[PDB]
Amino acid sequence: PQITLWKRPLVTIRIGGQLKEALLDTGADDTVLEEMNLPGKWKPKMIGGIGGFIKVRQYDQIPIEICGHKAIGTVLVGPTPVNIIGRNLLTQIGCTLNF
Amino acid sequence: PQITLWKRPLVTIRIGGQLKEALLDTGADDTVLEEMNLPGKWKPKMIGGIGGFIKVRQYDQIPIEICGHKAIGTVLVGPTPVNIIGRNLLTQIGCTLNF
Ligand SMILES: CC[C@H](C)CN(C[C@@H](O)[C@H](Cc1ccccc1)NC(=O)O[C@H]1CO[C@H]2OCC[C@H]21)S(=O)(=O)c1ccc2c(c1)OCO2
Repeated sequence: PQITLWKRPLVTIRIGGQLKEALLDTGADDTVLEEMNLPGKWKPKMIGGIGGFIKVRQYDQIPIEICGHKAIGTVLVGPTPVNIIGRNLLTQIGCTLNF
Repeated sequence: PQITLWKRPLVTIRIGGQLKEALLDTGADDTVLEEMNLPGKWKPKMIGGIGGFIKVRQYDQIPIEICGHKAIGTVLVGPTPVNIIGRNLLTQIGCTLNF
């Protein structure tokens, strides 16, 4: 597909067995999802943005489907205001910026 | 160009006659640049990111050339971790996401 940027590039993703709306975010190195009680082992991490840092839980090798395209990789879970699909998964679903 | 996302999508911009490196950030509504001087009136504004809210200076109708493509629009100056080009200017240069 082609997604214009007149509005926030929000798409439907599936992780665990929840459907969520998430931003396709070229400015995000990593994928950061809103607080959810995901099973499995995790490691603590801090990530920084506008305003400062938040504490997140890093889970590895988590399958996520992004608009019907399969991906699997690291997801960070924490008190973000929005679900963010970062470059780690965007490359996996074949996503490019074009102008 | 077509820009893949295995690396951060950093580009050279020209603003106020100066060259800077900035991040094409589809997850950003607004364009936010690190502390710098720009001419003309600005107004105090606050914006929120992943880590909380910051104070910025809002400059309106500012020319910026992004990777050779002209935009003229709102630029926010403040304590962002990195220069970010957001959707207000990405739309002007005809940037879309494609997968
Ligand atoms: C360091 C470069 C960016 C500022 C990083 N941010 C991704 C942004 O796309 C972020 C994504 C975002 C979007 C909404 C809320 C919070 C975060 N947008 C953002 O802060 O935009 C602000 C400017 O425009 C405004 O519109 C949206 C918020 C404002 S981030 O969310 O803090 C972020 C995401 C994944 C990360 C990360 C930081 O560090 C490692 O992995």
